[PDB]
Amino acid sequence: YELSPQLEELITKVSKAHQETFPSLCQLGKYTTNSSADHRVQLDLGLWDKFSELATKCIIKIVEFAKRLPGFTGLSIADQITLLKAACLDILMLRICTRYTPEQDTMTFSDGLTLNRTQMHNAGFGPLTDLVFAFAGQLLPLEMDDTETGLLSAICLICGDRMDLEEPEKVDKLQEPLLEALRLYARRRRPSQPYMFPRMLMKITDLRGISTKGAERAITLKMEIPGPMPPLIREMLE
Ligand SMILES: O=C(O)c1ccc2cc(-c3ccc(O)c([C@]45C[C@H]6C[C@H](C[C@H](C6)C4)C5)c3)ccc2c1
Repeated sequence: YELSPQLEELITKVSKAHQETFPSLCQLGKYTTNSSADHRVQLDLGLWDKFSELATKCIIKIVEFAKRLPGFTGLSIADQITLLKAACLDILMLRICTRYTPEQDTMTFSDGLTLNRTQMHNAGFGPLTDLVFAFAGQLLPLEMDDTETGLLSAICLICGDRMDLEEPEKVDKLQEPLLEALRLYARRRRPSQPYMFPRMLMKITDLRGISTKGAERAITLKMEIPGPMPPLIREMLE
């Protein structure tokens, strides 16, 4: 016993918020491009234009997802912004990792655009490509479903340990039921895999590491593009 209708409602609210701001790989009509498909180059300007537009669109969806999380809009507008700026890269990574097709070694974006590893390199990832693909491959054995990805994204976002929070205690209190919800959900879905909940939480460390490497890549990439990065990407990286 000790089940809670409030905790069940939180699981569904978070899963739906994620699913409604992020299509599943199976619901997308994949399409390709022949742009710099067979050889790595410093930067393909055509691919960067399409990729950075897809990144802007996903940052907007991440903000929509956040505003749907119970209690998020109850935090001060400064803390809402602080939390989004701090976790957006972590969430973009979790999201693109669910869009990895190992057989074809491709990533699929929300309009269905499917890029191979060389194309992901040429679109802007550059020296970060292989690490991102390695991260996606190591997330695959966890076999997380949409609810679990949604809950883990909400846990990364609602984090009281981010710098410059006005009400970190309030953020910590809001994160507590998200952790309870993920543990309850994960254990009930796969009771024969009790290590799944701590494996998901331990992934946050490598997710932060790959986000730090993302920020490092934005520095060098800036020197390669002809103009400034899209404004919402700049909001994320400041
Ligand atoms: O359509 C989608 O469903 C979708 C999902 C996940 C995404 C994830 C990224 C995404 C994920 C991790 C990243 O490190 C980045 C970058 C960080 C900085 C340095 C590079 C150029 C840009 C600045 C973007 C790489 C973008 C980009 C676009 C994405 C689009």
